[PDB]
Order: sequence, then structure tokens, then C-alpha cells
Amino acid sequence: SVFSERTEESSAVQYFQFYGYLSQQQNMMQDYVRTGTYQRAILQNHTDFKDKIVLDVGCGSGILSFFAAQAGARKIYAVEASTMAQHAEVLVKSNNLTDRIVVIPGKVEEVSLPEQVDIIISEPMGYMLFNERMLESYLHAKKYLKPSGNMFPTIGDVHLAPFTDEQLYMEQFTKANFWYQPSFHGVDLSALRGAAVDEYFRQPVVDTFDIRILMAKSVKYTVNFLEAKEGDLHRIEIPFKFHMLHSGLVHGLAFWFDVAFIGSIMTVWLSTAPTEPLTHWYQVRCLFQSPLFAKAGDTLSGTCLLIANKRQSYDISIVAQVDQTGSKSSNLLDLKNPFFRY
Amino acid sequence: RSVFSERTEESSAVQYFQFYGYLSQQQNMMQDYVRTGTYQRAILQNHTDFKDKIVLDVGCGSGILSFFAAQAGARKIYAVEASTMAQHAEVLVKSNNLTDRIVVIPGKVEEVSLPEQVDIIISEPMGYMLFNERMLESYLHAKKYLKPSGNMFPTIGDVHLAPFTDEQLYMEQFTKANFWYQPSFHGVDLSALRGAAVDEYFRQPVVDTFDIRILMAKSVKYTVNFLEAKEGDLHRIEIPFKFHMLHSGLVHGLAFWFDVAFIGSIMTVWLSTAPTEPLTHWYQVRCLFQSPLFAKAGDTLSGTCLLIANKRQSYDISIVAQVDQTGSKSSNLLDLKNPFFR
Amino acid sequence: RSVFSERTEESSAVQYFQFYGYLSQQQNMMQDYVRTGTYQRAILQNHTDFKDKIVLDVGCGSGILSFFAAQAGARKIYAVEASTMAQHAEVLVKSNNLTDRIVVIPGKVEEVSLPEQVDIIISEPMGYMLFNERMLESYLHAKKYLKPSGNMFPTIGDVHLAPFTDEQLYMEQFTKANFWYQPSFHGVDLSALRGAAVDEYFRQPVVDTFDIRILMAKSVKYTVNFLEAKEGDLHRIEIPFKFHMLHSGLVHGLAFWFDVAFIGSIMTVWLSTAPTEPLTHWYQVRCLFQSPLFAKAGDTLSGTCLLIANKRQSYDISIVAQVDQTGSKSSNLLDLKNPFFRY
Amino acid sequence: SVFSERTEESSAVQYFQFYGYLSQQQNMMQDYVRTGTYQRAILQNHTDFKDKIVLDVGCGSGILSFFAAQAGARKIYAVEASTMAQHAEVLVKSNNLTDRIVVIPGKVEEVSLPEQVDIIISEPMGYMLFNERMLESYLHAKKYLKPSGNMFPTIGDVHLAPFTDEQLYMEQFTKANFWYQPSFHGVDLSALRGAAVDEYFRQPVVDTFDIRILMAKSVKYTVNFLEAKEGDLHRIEIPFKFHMLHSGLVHGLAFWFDVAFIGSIMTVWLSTAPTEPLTHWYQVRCLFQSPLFAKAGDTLSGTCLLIANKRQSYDISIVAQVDQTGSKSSNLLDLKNPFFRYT
Ligand SMILES: COC(=O)c1cc(O)c2cc(NC(=O)NCCCCNC(=N)NC/C=C/[C@H]3O[C@@H](n4cnc5c(N)ncnc54)[C@H](O)[C@@H]3O)ccc2c1
Ligand SMILES: COC(=O)c1cc(O)c2cc(NC(=O)NCCCCNC(=N)NC/C=C/[C@H]3O[C@@H](n4cnc5c(N)ncnc54)[C@H](O)[C@@H]3O)ccc2c1
Ligand SMILES: COC(=O)c1cc(O)c2cc(NC(=O)NCCCCNC(=N)NC/C=C/[C@H]3O[C@@H](n4cnc5c(N)ncnc54)[C@H](O)[C@@H]3O)ccc2c1
Ligand SMILES: COC(=O)c1cc(O)c2cc(NC(=O)NCCCCNC(=N)NC/C=C/[C@H]3O[C@@H](n4cnc5c(N)ncnc54)[C@H](O)[C@@H]3O)ccc2c1
Repeated sequence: SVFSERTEESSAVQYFQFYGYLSQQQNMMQDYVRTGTYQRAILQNHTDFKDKIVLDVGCGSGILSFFAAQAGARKIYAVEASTMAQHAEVLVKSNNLTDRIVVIPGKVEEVSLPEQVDIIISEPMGYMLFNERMLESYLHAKKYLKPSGNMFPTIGDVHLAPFTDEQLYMEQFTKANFWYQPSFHGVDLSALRGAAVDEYFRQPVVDTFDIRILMAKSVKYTVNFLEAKEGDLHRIEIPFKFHMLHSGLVHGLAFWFDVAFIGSIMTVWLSTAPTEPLTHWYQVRCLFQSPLFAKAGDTLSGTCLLIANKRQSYDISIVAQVDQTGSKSSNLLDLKNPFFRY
Repeated sequence: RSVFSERTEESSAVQYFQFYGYLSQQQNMMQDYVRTGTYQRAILQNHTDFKDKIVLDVGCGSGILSFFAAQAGARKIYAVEASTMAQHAEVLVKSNNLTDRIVVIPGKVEEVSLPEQVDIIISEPMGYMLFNERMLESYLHAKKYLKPSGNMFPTIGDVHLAPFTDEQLYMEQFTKANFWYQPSFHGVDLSALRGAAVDEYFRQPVVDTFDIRILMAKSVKYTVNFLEAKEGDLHRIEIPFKFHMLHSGLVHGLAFWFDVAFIGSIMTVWLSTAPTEPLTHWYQVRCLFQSPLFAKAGDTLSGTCLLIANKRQSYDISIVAQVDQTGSKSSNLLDLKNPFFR
Repeated sequence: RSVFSERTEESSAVQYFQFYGYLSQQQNMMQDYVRTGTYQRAILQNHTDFKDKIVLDVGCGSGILSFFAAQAGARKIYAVEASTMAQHAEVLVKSNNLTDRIVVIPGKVEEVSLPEQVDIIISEPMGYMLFNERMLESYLHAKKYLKPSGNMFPTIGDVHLAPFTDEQLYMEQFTKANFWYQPSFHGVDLSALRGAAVDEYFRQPVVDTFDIRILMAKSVKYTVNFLEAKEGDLHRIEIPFKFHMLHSGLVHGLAFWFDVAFIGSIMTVWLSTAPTEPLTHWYQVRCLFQSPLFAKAGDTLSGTCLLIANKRQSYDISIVAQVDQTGSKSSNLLDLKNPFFRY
Repeated sequence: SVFSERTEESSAVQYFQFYGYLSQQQNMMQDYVRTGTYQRAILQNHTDFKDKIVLDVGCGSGILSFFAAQAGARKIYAVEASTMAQHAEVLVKSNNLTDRIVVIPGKVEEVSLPEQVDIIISEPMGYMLFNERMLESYLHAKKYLKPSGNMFPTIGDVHLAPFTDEQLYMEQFTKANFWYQPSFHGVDLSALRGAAVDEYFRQPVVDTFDIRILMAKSVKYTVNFLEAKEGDLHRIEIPFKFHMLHSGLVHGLAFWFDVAFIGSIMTVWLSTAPTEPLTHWYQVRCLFQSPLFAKAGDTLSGTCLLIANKRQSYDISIVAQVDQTGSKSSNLLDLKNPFFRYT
């Protein structure tokens, strides 16, 4: 299948094992911004659901399918590949909805659906939007979507902005300097210090921060889920030209995302921005190896290149320069192995 | 088709060795002064066990124990390591001018070939609750390279189990599970999953430390003598216990810690992870009962702790316990692979 | 087959009047200075409502309110009491040389005969949560003896409801019920009864006091006007509510208190059992939800509190509540007759 | 029936309602002395149960029946009159014992059993042993007992001893003196002071005490359950002659009880004595209206007369004198209305 071809088995096993835990479902469900917004998006756009056929991609415990049911869906196919599928079945029976919600265990790339659907619902967003590569499963599911069918969410906006955080930058060196000692219990560890620094710099930092560290208005990269193909997410090139609002050292780029549910009655937004209440997605920061000095009114230009890998994540390549001085910085980061700093 | 590969799922092995490939994890272990200092003291104070001897270091990581063996006058030390840390160990051996004495051999100790038999094996094979990671088996497997009358460091391991009362720990885990009691979470009845949620939460061993005043009886000790034991002995570990209750109250579960002893020619040195001793990176481990047992001071609490090895480099733990005077019984099944770090 | 006997099981009536027969219980009530002092102030400061008037004292107990009516210049006071306390009231009337003004009439006010109509009725008919004991109906029944211009003291009653958060109260009741979770209590599996145990514990309204900082929204008020109401109005009491949440958190249930007003010709005097006011022997009452509802500040929590009168001189309480924004719902059934005294 | 003839309906309703609550079962079950001793008595005398037919009188949740089952009983009839019967049925099913434990709802005086039993088990003891008059239901149940048959418990011993407790005595007057005031909000209450004192003195005091208040070795009254007839408990006369071990004022008599399970293998005792760990039976003290002065070596003689009433309790008459001085005291107490003093 399409899933198996783009995914290493060792990664898939661990991934679905993780999503098998009720504790993880509870964690997601307790995020009121997440759960409450999905409910509002679905219920306030009830005419998009009333007597319609629905597909729920990666349904977990089934919450979104129950929201679809509350909004009057005739039939809902809830697909889930983890062992959570069996717990969803239990809930469907206990809530007397066996006639309306049909749980289908398996990958959405592998299962068969009996009929085409009017609307697809899912929560395919990982850290930095793209992590987990579930957006591709969501897009793959459009083979089951009728012409003029809708998708919830309809679009996703990834936001990038440059930040200054001297303490975050310096912390990498302080940690690595453990190895810069000539007699640790009689052993000279200094030769490994450079390797430790490299290791810490490969890790994107998952944490939140005060918005006062942001040095320019964000640049937005939009994926329209109605129009996009799976293929569009294998190589994601995000050019940026930031107009600097403050002078100082730029230590890296900060990432967050919004999604929009574009219904017939209204558009509802779910934001993970640092200006908004914290979600279980937090925000993500990728450091530069060396900070770039910019003055207010300079432009900081470059590219963020995300290359999909077989571990259900991305290799991140960031190149940036201050156009006025020609000072340049790169970094290469492994999105699969983030540092949780919070 | 090696012994390691036969008892280990590939997905588990990949993740395991990836984890131990990170310098940050080496640093974490090395910064435990009780662990690093005690290993150094054990080796150096028993220098005649090392002077002009051949040594095998099983799972050497960064190589620290091999450097200690060298400081104590070892003629030759084979340092085996299966993670990518092997390459960093090589770097340190060169940078410390010890290429004549320390030979790094990358690979699993079950798979590599050594040119000669050794006088002594050194390792840190202990995981959480001693047994986790199933590295004790690799350590014992390595005895095929040990000369007759060869020694092992550590020489023996003692696991200790004792009943505890901790209402706050119990209520915390119970309170989390009770999230799934709600009849109307955004209009959805979750209560059918409540039993399954409780099972999941109570299946997790709790890794943290505690005041010794929670212990309700003198510990029971199970000893593994590394000189005598075979790999096979660790596939199924049955630990009988009969506790003489020193205090009345609710027993919420069993607490576990371990000591190891380095039995040298000059002296015996102990490394203890007991709650009476300074904290180590092993902490201590508590297995909760789903329902606490009431006992009076002077009652006996008897039963069995059964550890069954699995292919994820850990153990399924079965605990059966009863208050003999009343016949109040509790049985519980825990997944040592998925601990809760408090 | 009086009105009292028809609405009341004999076993409940026996126990009820036996309880109110004890001097120790009278002392308990009389020692509440807020209660005794406020009744005295209401009566004495409205002396022209009593001066040379005929008075009925419904459920007079030891007779204290009748003595207050006498101090305020009443010509004649009929003091009705169904418990054996009637005989102790007679003793006090003689010992205080008021035999010419206070006439004790033993029996239920639904059963006795009074020789004439009265200008004003006085009583303390309020139980826990106002309605408990169903004495408000005896008080209203007594209006058959009231002249057209006639007044009532108290004149009106306001019941207040507000949502509260109290994790410790919730966990306490839950922790007690969880005794019945054990799979091996001396070798016996009790877990099949766990649901029934929880129902039983959560069916009990909690009588005690609390800090007002647990209240999560402004109270909703339900008013009974004693001058206008009929006995029948109290058989089924429906209290709708729509709370505008002032704080985010888990709502563990609803808190209840009441005020009564003595609306006299000279002034109105209030007796409040609110948690903002000094403690009375009525305390306050909390009905827990079996499962708490999460609300955010600015949500609305709407539903109904339905009180259905029973033959045990109390009410079956039905509470249905939902957070409108999420549709999270809780319904609960409580036995007001069997409260848990937590103080 | 025999139960209905000796019991007022209003008393029976309230009584069985009380025992219907899981909270009350839990209270009793959590008494480790009670539950643990019953289990030990049954299990350590397993040959009295192995393949035998058993009757469990007033089984409540069924715990004693489950102990009988653990000891190898072939069949157990568990009789219970409260709504707890239905909860017991649930536990029998949940513990897969429907083939061995048969719950029979109703009064043991009214139900039918299909066959005679080898042994009766029960917990018929109330406060001071006799309260609740359940001992009579237990004895009544012997109509179902085979000739060889045993009873668990087999015998009950009530203990009486004189005590000195000045603070307990004085406390009655301090409480009553609330009424000894000439102007309580303008009302002279003093006429009721004597009546308040009388009321407090009619109540037996349920709490525990240090054994150092006891002024003489206890006197024992034994009921042998194998031999006694229901009738024997309608009028219980307990003569006493105490040989005073200490000088001082005797303020009343203290009561506790032991029961013995006399099995084939061993005798097991359950004691509620003040020398033993506290149980949910506590101990009971009946005050004298006036204390008696005695010197060490004097004899304090008299009678405790318990007269059964239709409220499932006893009217207690206590008469005592110091033989050397002829100083005499009486008291009359209502066992149905005890004062729970324990804090
Ligand atoms: C190498 O090791 C590491 O370095 C590692 C290892 C780890 O495990 C780590 C875990 C971390 N945890 C963490 O904080 N994550 C944040 C998540 C927040 C946002 N959550 C989501 N909304 N998730 C998306 C929803 C998914 C659902 O859809 C189902 N589904 C997926 N695909 C299919 C398909 N094809 N067909 C059918 N159903 C499918 C799936 O099963 C779920 O139910 C952090 C770091 C780690 C590092
Ligand atoms: C939420 O996420 C989870 O679910 C999760 C779950 C978890 O359990 C987690 C556990 C955590 N930490 C942890 O465990 N701390 C206690 C251990 C401290 C001390 N460790 C040891 N001394 N271990 C043994 C030494 C091994 C060395 O030997 C090498 N080696 C092994 N085998 C062989 C072989 N056959 N041949 C050759 N070399 C071999 C290996 O590469 C190493 O260098 C942290 C996070 C977790 C998260
Ligand atoms: C077993 O444990 C339980 O289950 C339980 C359950 C409980 O509820 C418990 C309640 C407790 N205490 C309590 O409630 N405290 C504060 C609230 C009381 C505030 N006092 C009042 N104002 N009440 C109303 C006034 C009545 C007077 O009027 C007389 N009267 C009534 N009706 C008529 C009639 N038709 N005709 C003529 N006279 C009548 C009556 O005889 C009195 O003299 C304590 C323990 C409990 C235990
Ligand atoms: C309003 O406040 C008050 O005025 C008040 C006044 C009070 O006195 C209070 C007393 C309190 N506590 C108390 O008493 N503690 C001492 C007793 C502890 C040990 N109890 C027993 N073992 N009881 C004997 C066994 C009974 C079981 O046998 C069943 N059963 C009985 N007869 C029959 C029959 N004929 N047929 C079939 N089944 C029958 C019955 O249903 C039960 O399951 C608490 C509160 C109070 C409040």
C-alpha cells in the first residue's frame, strides 16, 4: 500500500503503539481549544452534515464521529489503524449509534469503504503541522470523496517567524560543555564536545514562548486540502523574506499553524499561535548554528525546505541571510527527534 | 539468528540502540555521581583484580568503565557496544592515548568475536527494577568468554520488594482514570471505557522516589549470583514473599529497589538504589494494586511476584498478594516496558 | 383524613413530632441568635402589626414567637403545636403570667379548631433548603383562619441556587462509595454493588457551610409569596436556571440557601441563611453531581431543579444541568429526607 | 406474626429503612474486631460448617453467609427484612454462589424455609446487647434448628459495673441550665429547667471511657441462646451486689457485653469491654439522678430491670443502695433514645 511504501516498519509499529493508549486520547480530549473548536466547527455547520455520508480519518476514540452524529449525519465511517479502533467500537455501542457510526480498523490507505462520502473530517496535524506525515493519509482519503465534497479542516496555514532567545541559544553550549573537561574521573572527554553541540542543534525545540521574542511578522505557507495532492507534501519549500520590526540577534525560526473549517454557514479557525491559549501542539523553534545580526528595516531572506523521510517525519533544512550585510546561516534538523523543553 | 535477535523484536532493538546512541543520555548516566564514583571505587580499590589482566566491558557506552579498568592496570580491555556510541568511545580512547590497552569492538556481545578469553567481565547491565532492558542476559551470555575462576563486576544483584501505603499516589492514578467515568463529555458517554482506562493506568509501574516511612514491612530479598546464573534463569523469574506487617493500614502496592555488589579480592563494594540511600538515575519502582488491601500490624502478606520476559526487552509483571488472616486478595498485571515517570 | 394525614405517612409523622418533642432540640433552635434575634426584631419593630390584634402561631414549639407577639401588644395569640412541646409551652405561659393573652392549642394546625379569625400568622416553617419538612404547606393551610386584610410573618421566601466547585467535597463522597470496589473484602467481591453505593452517597444533600469563593456564578432566585401561594403550589416546584459562569473549572454541583422577609407596616426585616451572612442552624445545602461538568468563564450552565413532594415530609430532588456550549450534561436524583451533616 | 405483635409499625418502618443503607453496612463491615472475629469463629470451626445446612438471621449484605460458604457449607439460607436483601442477592450472583447461598427476603418470623438447619448464625446484638430486640428473632429462629443444632453466637454475657464520672454527671446540669434564665429575649424560662434535667437523665450515654472510672468488679448476666426462649427477654431482671474497690461518688452503672461462639474445635470470644479495642457497640452508661457515696469495702446492691417495649427496645429501671448507709437512688431510662457522646 501507499502507507507501507513511504513508511519504515519500525517507525509504524512504535507510532501506532503510541496512539493505542487511552492516556494519549485523554490528553488530546482534555485540550479544550482542540476539542471545543472541532465541536463548534461541526455543529455550527450542521447543514454540511445533516443526512450526509462522512469519513473520519484516524478517529481515535471516535470523538469527531460523535460530533458528526450530533450534527445529523446519516452515516459515518470511522477509520483507525491503532488498537484504539476497538475502544471506539465499544463507545459506539454504549452510545447506541451502531446504526450510524461504522468503525473500520486499519490504515485508510488499505481499508475499503462501501461508498463515496460527502465530507471528510480528521485531525491530521502533528507538531509544526507536518510531523507524523498524516496530512498525506488525509489527502489520500479524497479518493473516497464525491465531486464537490468538503473537508474539515479545509485549509492549513504554517507560520514562520524569526526569533531572538539568547538563553535558549547559550543553553546548547552549556549542556555540551559537560564534555569540555580534561579529567572527568581521570578521563579527558574534550574530544566529544563538538559532537555533543552538533547533536543538540539537530533537535527542534518543542516549547512555548512569549511573543516578545518574535522579530518580524510571520510568513504564511498554505496547504489547501481540497486541492492538494499527497505528492505536494514529499518536498515542501517555504521561501521567506522577513521585514525586521526590531534590531538584534536572530537565533532561529519559530513555527506554528492554524487550520480553518470552511463550512457553508461559517468558517471556524483553530490556531496554535503563541498569541493564543496553549494547545498540545505547543510551538516549534529551529535554531541557527550561528545567530545573525539584523537592524530594524532589514530583510531576512532564505528558505525552509522540508523533505519527507520514511520515519513519518521530515528533515528540515533552513538557510537564511541578512540581505543588507550578506551574513548567512544554515541549519539541518531532524523533526522526528524533538527536544521537549517546556 | 543470534541469541539477541531470537529474543528481541527488531522494532524494539532499533529504538533501544538509537536511544543509547545519544551523547545526552551518556551525560545523564555519567552525571550520576553515586553510579560513576561507586564503579570507579569498586574497580580501583580492587586493583589486583585488574593489574595485568584481560578484561571484557559489556555495553561500554562512552567507555568510562574501560578507562577505570585501564587506571587499575589492565593489560587489555575489549569494550563491546552495539549502539553508535561505539564510534565516540573510539574517539575517547585515541584522545586519551590508550589505543594500546582499550580495543573497542562494535556490535552485540552475542554476535561479535573476541580473540581471547578474559579474566574479568565488567558492565552496567541494570535497568529499572534491575531486570528491565533484559541486559542481564547479555551480561550472563558474555561468560562464554570468561576463563574458569574468572570474576564479574558486578558479582551479585539483590532485588528488594516491600509493601507500601501511599494514598496520594493511589488517588492520583485513580483520578486520572476516572476521566473515563463521564456520561456526557461534550455529549458523549465515555463510561464504558472506564474499566479499560483503570487497567491501562495501573499497568504502569511508577518510577520516582519516596520517603521510607511509607514502607509497611521489612523488605524481602531475591538474589541473582552473576557467577552462577544462566541466561535462561531470567526468562521466568518467580519471587515468593511473606511480609510480616509492622504497621496497620491500606497496602497500595509493592515497592522495588536493587543493590549490586562488586566482590573483589581486596574488598566488596556495594552500589545501592535503596530509598534509604542517595537518589540514583534508577530511582525506585512501585507497582500499584488496583484495589488496596487492608492489613493489621502482625498480619502476614504473602504471594508471588512473577516476571515473564517479552520480546520488547522488558517483562510482564504478575503480582498476587493476600492477607493470610482475612484472605483479602489482589492480583495485578504490569507492563514494565511502559513506566510512568512521576 | 385531615389534609396533613392524607399527604403524610404515619411512620414519618410519629418520628417527626417525637424529634420536636425534645427540649434539647428547642434549646438548639433558641440558641441560634440570628434566628431568635431577627424574629424578635421583625415583630417588635412592626409593633403596630401586633398591637391589639389577634395572632396565630403555627408550630409554636416552646412558644418564643408567641411571647414576642405578646411583647408587641397582641390582644390574643393562639399558639398551635402538635408535638408534646405543647405542654411545656403551657407551663411557660403560666410562669410568665400571660394566661390571659396566650392560648396554647395542642394538635396539627390542619386538624384543630380556632374560635376566631386572626389578623396575622407567625411561624418558623423553614426547613433545610427552605422546603424540607413540608411545613410551608401547614403555614399556607393556616390562611383559612386569616382575615382578608391579614398579614403573614414571614411574608415571602427566596430560595437561591448557584453552581460550585469543591474537589475535596466531591472526592470525599466518592472515596466513601469506593469501599464497594474491593474484589476481596475478607475474600468477598463487593464490586457489583459499587454503582449502587455511589448512587446512595450522591443522593444525600450535604448540609454544612462553605467559603463563598467556591461559587462560580451569581445565584438564581425562586420566590414564594406566602400571602398569595396555595398549599398545592408546593407539591411540584420547578426552578429553571441559566447561570453565566464567572470562573472556569469543574462544577461539582449546586449550592442552595434561602432568605425570608417579614414585610411589616413600619419596615421590612430580612432573615438570611446566605453563606455571606453569619451561620444559622439551617447552614446551607449542596447537591453534588455524580460527575462534574467542565465550564469555561463566559459559558452558560442551564437546566432545572425539580422538587417533588413525598409522603415522608420531604422532597425528591431532580437536577438536570448542561453546559450549553459543549452539551455536557448531568442529571441527578437526591433524597432531601436523608441529608449528610458534614459540619 | 410474632414480630408484628411485639412491634409498632412506625418503629419497624424506621428500623428497616435504617438497615437498608449500604453506608450502614459499610460502617459495620469496617469494624475489624466484629468482621474479623466472626470470620475466625466460623473458619476455625470449619467442621461445624463443612457440608452442613445453615441459617443466617438478618444477613444484611451477606458477609456471614460468605464466611459460612468459605468454611464449606452445603447450603445457606440468608434471611433479611430490609431492602438490603436485594443487594445481598446481587453479591451472591457476582460471587458465583447462587447454588449454595439462597437469600430469602422478609422477617425470620414470617418467611418459610424448605428444611431444618444444622446451625444458625447471626449478629443480633444491639447497644447494651438487648437493644433492637433482635435477640428474640434469633431465638425465634430455633424453630428451624435440628435437635443436635448449634448457634453462633452460642451465649451472650452482659456486664454491669458502678462508675464515677463527675464531669459526665455535671454536664447534664450545665446543659439543662440553659433554661435557668429569667429573661431570654424577655422570657422567663426557668420553669422548664426541671423538665430539661429529667429529659437528659432518661438517655443512656453511648461512648467509651477509661476503665479507671470503674469502682467494682463487674457483675455478669448470661443468656444461653441454645436454651433461652423468646419470652425470657420480655422482662430481664439483673440483681447486683457490688463490692466496692474504691471510695467515692457512684454516678451510675456502665454496661458492656461479650458473646462466645462455642464450636466443636474451639470457643471464640467477641468482647465489647472497655479493656478491649473499641467496636461500633462502644459501651453504655446509665446515670443515677443522685450519686451515691460509698467507701471501699461497702456493698452497693440493687436491681437493673429491663422491660421490653413495642419500639424494639427496653425501658430500664435501676435501683441501687449502699447497704452500710441505706442511701438509695433510682433511675428510669429509655434505651430507644440514647445520647451519643463519643467525639
Ligand atoms: C524515534 O522516536 C522518537 O524520537 C519519538 C517517538 C515518539 O513516539 C514521540 C512521540 C511524541 N508525542 C507527542 O507529543 N506528539 C504530539 C502529538 C500532538 C497532535 N496529535 C495528533 N492530532 N495526532 C494526529 C492524529 C493521529 C490519529 O490518526 C491515526 N492514524 C494515523 N495514520 C493513520 C492511517 N494511515 N490510517 C488510519 N489511522 C491513522 C493515529 O493512529 C491516531 O489515532 C513526541 C516525540 C516523539 C519522539
Ligand atoms: C515515554 O517513553 C517511553 O515509553 C519510555 C520508556 C522507557 O523505558 C524510558 C527509559 C528511560 N531511561 C531509563 O531506562 N533509565 C534507567 C536506566 C539507567 C541506566 N541504564 C543502563 N545501564 N542500561 C544498560 C546499559 C546499556 C548499555 O549497553 C549497551 N547494550 C545493551 N545491550 C547490549 C548488547 N546486547 N550488546 C552490546 N551492548 C549492549 C547499550 O547500548 C548501552 O550503551 C528514559 C525514558 C523512557 C521513555
Ligand atoms: C436519622 O437521621 C435523619 O434522617 C435526620 C433527618 C433530619 O432531617 C434531621 C434534621 C435535624 N435538624 C434540623 O432539621 N435542623 C435545622 C432545621 C430545623 C429548623 N426548625 C424549623 N423551623 N423547623 C420547622 C418547625 C417546626 C415546629 O412546628 C411544629 N409543627 C410542624 N408541623 C406542624 C403541624 N402540621 N401542626 C402543628 N405544629 C407543627 C413542629 O412540631 C415544631 O415544633 C437533625 C437531625 C436529623 C436527622
Ligand atoms: C434519629 O437518630 C436516632 O434516634 C438514632 C437512634 C439510634 O438507636 C441509632 C443507632 C445507631 N447505631 C447503632 O444502633 N449501633 C449499634 C448496633 C451495631 C450492630 N448492629 C446490629 N448487628 N444490629 C442487629 C442486626 C440487624 C440486621 O438484622 C436484620 N433484622 C433485624 N430484625 C430482623 C427480623 N426480624 N427479620 C429479619 N431480619 C432482621 C436487620 O435488618 C439488619 O440487617 C446509629 C444511629 C442512631 C440514631
